[PDB]
Amino acid sequence: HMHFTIQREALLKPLQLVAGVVETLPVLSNVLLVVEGQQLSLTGTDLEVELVGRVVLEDAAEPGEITVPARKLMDICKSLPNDVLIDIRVEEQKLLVKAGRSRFTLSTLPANDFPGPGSLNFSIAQSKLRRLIDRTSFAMAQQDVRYYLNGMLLEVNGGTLRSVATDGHRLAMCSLDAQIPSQDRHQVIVPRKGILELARLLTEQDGEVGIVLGQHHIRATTGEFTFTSKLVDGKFPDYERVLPRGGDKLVVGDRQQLREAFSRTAILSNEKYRGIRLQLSNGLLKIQANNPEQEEAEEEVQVEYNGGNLEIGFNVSYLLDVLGVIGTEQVRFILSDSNSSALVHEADNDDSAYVVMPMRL
Amino acid sequence: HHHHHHSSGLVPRGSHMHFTIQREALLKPLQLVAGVVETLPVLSNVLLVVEGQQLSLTGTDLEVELVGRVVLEDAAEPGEITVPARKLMDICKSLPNDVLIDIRVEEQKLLVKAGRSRFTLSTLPANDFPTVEEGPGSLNFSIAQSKLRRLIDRTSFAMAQQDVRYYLNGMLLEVNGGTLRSVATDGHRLAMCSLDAQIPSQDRHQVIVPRKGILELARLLTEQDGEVGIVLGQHHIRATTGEFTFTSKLVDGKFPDYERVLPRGGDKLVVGDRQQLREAFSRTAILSNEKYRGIRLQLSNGLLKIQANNPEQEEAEEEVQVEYNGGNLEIGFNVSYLLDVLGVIGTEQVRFILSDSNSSALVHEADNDDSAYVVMPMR
Ligand code: NA
Repeated sequence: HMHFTIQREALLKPLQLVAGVVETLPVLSNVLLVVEGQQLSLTGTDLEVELVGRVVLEDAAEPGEITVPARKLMDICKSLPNDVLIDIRVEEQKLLVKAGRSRFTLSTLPANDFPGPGSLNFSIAQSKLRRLIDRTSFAMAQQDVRYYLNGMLLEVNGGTLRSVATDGHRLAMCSLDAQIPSQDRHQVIVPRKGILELARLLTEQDGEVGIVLGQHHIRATTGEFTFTSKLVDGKFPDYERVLPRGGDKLVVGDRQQLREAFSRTAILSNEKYRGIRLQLSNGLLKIQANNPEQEEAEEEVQVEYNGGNLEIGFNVSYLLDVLGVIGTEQVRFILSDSNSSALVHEADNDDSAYVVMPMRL
Repeated sequence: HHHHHHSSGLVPRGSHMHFTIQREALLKPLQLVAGVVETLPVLSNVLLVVEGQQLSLTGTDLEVELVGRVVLEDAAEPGEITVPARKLMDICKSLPNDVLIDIRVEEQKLLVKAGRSRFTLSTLPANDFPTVEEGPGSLNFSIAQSKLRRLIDRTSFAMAQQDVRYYLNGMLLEVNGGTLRSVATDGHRLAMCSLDAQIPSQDRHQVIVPRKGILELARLLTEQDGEVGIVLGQHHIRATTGEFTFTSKLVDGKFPDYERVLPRGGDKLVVGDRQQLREAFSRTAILSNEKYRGIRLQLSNGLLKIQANNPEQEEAEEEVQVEYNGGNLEIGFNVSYLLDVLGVIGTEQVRFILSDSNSSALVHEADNDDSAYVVMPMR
C-alpha cells in the first residue's frame, strides 16, 4: 500500500546519511522506510549505531513500512537527473521507483525484521561538539585489550563539557564551557566508530544539537536527524593522574615549521619504529632521524626557549597527530626529562591538552 | 709501449658531482622519473648525471627508461651517482617552496642541504646502473604531443590486462601511408584512432607498446603545443621532447589482423545524445548482474529502451529518444564496454552502426570516422 512522491535532492540528503551507517543478517544491509502522515523516516543501523533521517512530504502519501537495499536506493537516487520528482510505491514485496523516463524494481525485506530515560539533557552548538571530537579523536585506541579505550570519554563537570581520548601511549583532551546543570559528575564512553560518525554528522556551521545522555546510550538530535549510539560499558581511566605535572621547560615554536620539520626528518627514520630524536638547547630545537641504511636527516628549528639542555625521543606519528589539531600559529610544549611525557597546548589557551609518552633513545 | 687500464678499473673513480637547484626546477623531472621506479637495489635508485650545465635524472624498471633533463643556472661540478629515487623525491617535495637545494657527493653519500635542513642518503655508483642497448631505428618521425596523446587516450581503455595472449596487453601503433594509428583490444572489444601525420614512410610499420609503458607515455605528453620525436625500433620505441627521453621495450609478438574484425555490413544507424545515453546506461547498470554487467537494448522507431536484470529479480528500465528508423532490434551488451566507449566520445552526439543481434556494434563520434569502437554483443 505504501506510496509517496519526493524530489531527488529532498530524498538524497537523509538517504546518503543513513546509507553511510549501513554495512550476516540480510535486513541489516537495508534502509527502513516509514511513511506516517506527511512524514518519511529513513532508518539505518549496524547494531552499534542507529541513524534516523526525517523528511516532510509535500504531496499526498499512503502510509506503510518496508526495508530496501540502502546502497542500491542511494545509488539510484544519486544517479537520477537533478530536481526530478521520484514516485515510490510498494507492490507485492517489491519497491517500485519511477522518475522521468526511468523505472526501478527493488527487492524488499519486511519492516518487522528491522530492529531508556535520559540522566542528563542539554543543547550545544554543533560546531562546539564537533570541535571536542575533532580535537581529540586521533588519540583513541583501536582494538586494544583495554576495551574502554576504543572510544571517547564525554564528561560533564560544573558547566564544562570535556572530551578525552587515549591509547595508553598518548592522550588528547578538550574542554569547553557549556553551562549544563549537572550537580554530580557524569561520564559516558562513546565507541570509536560511533563518535567518528557523530563528528561527520555535525555540519551545521551555526546550528544546534540536542544531547541526551542515557545509561547505556547517547542520543544526538538536530531536527532532521536522530543519531543513537550504544555506550562502552566501562570506567574510563583516572586520566587526571596521567597528566604530567613536573614540567619545568616551556618551548614556544611555530606549529607549521615544527610539523614540516618532524615530517621531513621522519623520511630517514627507521620504517619499523618511526622514532625521531629532539635535542633542545637555548633558542634551538635540533630534530634528527636515522635508519638501518646509515641514512640521516637533521633539521634545526629556532624556538622560544631559555633553559638547560634536553635530549628526548618520540614516535614521530604521535607528534604529527598533535600538531595536526593545533589551531594557533604557535604551539607550546611543556617538557621535563628524557623519560617523562611532553604536555602540548595551543598558543593562547589551556582548553585543549595533549600528552605524548617519550621513546627510549 | 703498453699502458694501464681495460675499462679503467674494477672500481669506478669517486664522484665529486655538485650542483644547486631551486626546489621546483628539481621536482618537475624528479617526480616523473621517480614515478617509473618500482631485489636489485640499484633499480630503486635514480641516476643523477651532471655534464656541463645539464642535469639528467634517469629511472628504470627494466621495461621502460625515463630520462628527465634540467638546465642548471648556477656553477656545477660534473659527476654521476645513483641515490634512492622515492627518498630523494619525498625530501625535495617536503622542502619549503622556492628553496635553493644544494646537492653534493661526499665519499659514498649524497649530501642534500636546504636552509637549516640536512639529509645524508646512501648511494650506488653510476657504473652499477642498467644501460639500454637499443638496436637501430627502423623509422623516425616527429609529431605534435597533443596528437600522439589523443591516439593513446582515445583507445587505452580497450587494452587487455594480464591476458595469456601477451600481445594484447598493450597498444598497437601503426604507420600505414602517412597515417599514424593506435589500436587496442582485449579480444572482446576494440578501440582505434587514426591521424594523418604525414610520416616519411610508404610501408606498413607496426609496434606493440606494453600497457604500462604506453599509459606512462600518455601522462608525459603534457606540452599542449609541443612536439615529440619518435623512433620505432625492432625491439624498442623512443620518444624525445627536450625535457624528457622515454624508452620502452616492445611486446615481442604480432598484433591481430584487426582489419578482419571491423564490422562492415551495418544497415542500422542510431544517433543519440552521448551524455544522456551514458547516464541512462550507468543508471540501469545498478541493477545489472555484478559479473556479466549485461544490459538489454530494445530499439524501435525514434526510441531506445534499456533494460537490466540481476539474479535477485530486480529490474531497471529507461527509455531514451534517439534518431533511429531501423527495424525493431533487440541486442545485449556488457554495460561497462558501452560506458568505456561513451567516456572517450568528444562530440555531444554519438553514432552506433548495427546490423543484427549477434553482430558487433560499430561506434563513432558525431562528425568524423577518425575514432572507431567495436563492441561484441552478448547472447
Ligand atoms: Na547532451
